[PDB]
Amino acid sequence: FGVKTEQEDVLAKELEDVNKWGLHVFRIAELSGNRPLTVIMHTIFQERDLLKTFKIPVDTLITYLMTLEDHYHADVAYHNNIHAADVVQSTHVLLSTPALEAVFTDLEILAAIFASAIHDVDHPGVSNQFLINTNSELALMYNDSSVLENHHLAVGFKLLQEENCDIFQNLTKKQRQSLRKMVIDIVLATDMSKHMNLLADLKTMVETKKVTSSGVLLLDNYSDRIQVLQNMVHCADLSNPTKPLQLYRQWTDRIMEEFFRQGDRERERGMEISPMCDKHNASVEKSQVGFIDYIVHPLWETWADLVHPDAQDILDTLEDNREWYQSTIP
Ligand SMILES: COc1ccc(C2=NN(C3CCN(C(=O)CN4C(=O)CC(C)(C)CC4=O)CC3)C(=O)[C@@H]3CC=CC[C@H]23)cc1OC
Ligand SMILES: [Mg+2]
Ligand SMILES: [Zn+2]
Repeated sequence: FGVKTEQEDVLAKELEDVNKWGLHVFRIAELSGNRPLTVIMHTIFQERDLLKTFKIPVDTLITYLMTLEDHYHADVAYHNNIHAADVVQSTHVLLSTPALEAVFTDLEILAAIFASAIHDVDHPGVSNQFLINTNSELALMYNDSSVLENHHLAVGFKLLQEENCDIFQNLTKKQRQSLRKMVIDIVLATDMSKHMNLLADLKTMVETKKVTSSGVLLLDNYSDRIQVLQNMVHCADLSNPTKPLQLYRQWTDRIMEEFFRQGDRERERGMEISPMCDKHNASVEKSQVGFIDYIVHPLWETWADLVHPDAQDILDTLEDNREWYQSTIP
């Protein structure tokens, strides 16, 4: 039969929501046999006609995607393939915002989406500080500097060398060099130690914002173009509290499981327990409200100004969720 199975039909119907904020990504993960990253990336590549544009052989794309997904750890609660798929899809929605229509080139679009897909690959489920404090091999390889983020990049690129995995094999050297630099700049910007400087620069850009005729953002140098892409993927990475609450709470459960596990390791070892990682002295709800107030809302408020009024519903959902978590603090 050259026709989908019923489970593949149910999956294809869920994937009709790929252009929407609030895609049922956990359901996609179940329906695809734990291939949310592969199926969501493929759908996006097809939808944006990236295979044709970059002459990517379909089998090579699928092989690379499965390989990349395979390098996300299934035994990690939050920083796994479902998170990668979610960041990919959220970036895909943000790239389609009316205020950015026709701003970015196909190569820049490719860069933002590919960066999103690789941005947490091979994450061990512990923080940079934990890796540094434990004298881990990763921290030694990267000289304690954006350890995880450098690692995600190195793995994401190295996997292109596996059998029939080089999705960029038909790009010119000039295209490849440009793509690579942008990908590196985007993934390194996902290190939360960079958040305050990224946000400061995004605020400066909003303050000196120029729009073209027809009211789309004018970005006429690399610094500004990459700043916007960096902040975009960073928004996607920090998008959990902006999603419908049924999704958000699953993300909260997962990050807390991950953090608590790290805290258990820190406690076993006699180390100081990192913020939000002590399961005996946690308030999950207060932690979410703090995460929103201090990190997520300042970023998304500034993004919303940049693309005004495109992100109003996202900001409203964020504010509703914040009130919900506040109302459950004992
Ligand atoms: C679903 O909820 C979460 C999803 C992801 C994260 C991540 N945590 N972090 C860091 C973010 C900054 N941080 C803070 O604790 C900052 N912060 C608060 O959020 C609340 C507070 C402790 C009361 C005061 C305050 O300053 C440390 C942890 C990461 O680095 C992860 C990797 C990349 C992006 C974000 C992700 C946290 C979530 O809820 C807490
Ligand atoms: Mg990360
Ligand atoms: Zn991430």
